[PDB]
Amino acid sequence: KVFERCELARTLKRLGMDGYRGISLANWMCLAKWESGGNTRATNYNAGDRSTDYGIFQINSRYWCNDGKTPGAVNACHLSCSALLQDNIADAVACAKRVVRDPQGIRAWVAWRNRCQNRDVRQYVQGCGV
Repeated sequence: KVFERCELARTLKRLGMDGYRGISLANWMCLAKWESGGNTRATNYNAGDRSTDYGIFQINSRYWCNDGKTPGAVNACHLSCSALLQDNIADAVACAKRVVRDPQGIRAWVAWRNRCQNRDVRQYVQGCGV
């Protein structure tokens, strides 16, 4: 599924992402936008370390989900990476919350650092009623 902007904002808000561990909804929106364009079936293979990024937040298989083919990987979210490719983003959100409970918080994703940190992210939620 490829989310429309405000549709995603409300979806994430209902799933409890607004202010989760101090992270605003606009920050999550900026993350999804830059990670996959709001595409839940997006995947990115990393030939360098044999891992794959899955779903709307492009969560990596080395540490977060199990895909069975990533060498010496772990599964901190306790999900099959397949769960991160569903149209329903509930499991992906559950895993994104798990990611940010670690020390780095939202900084876990480098794309957030590159395109969202210290930027005007208000534009992502304006007019969405969130």
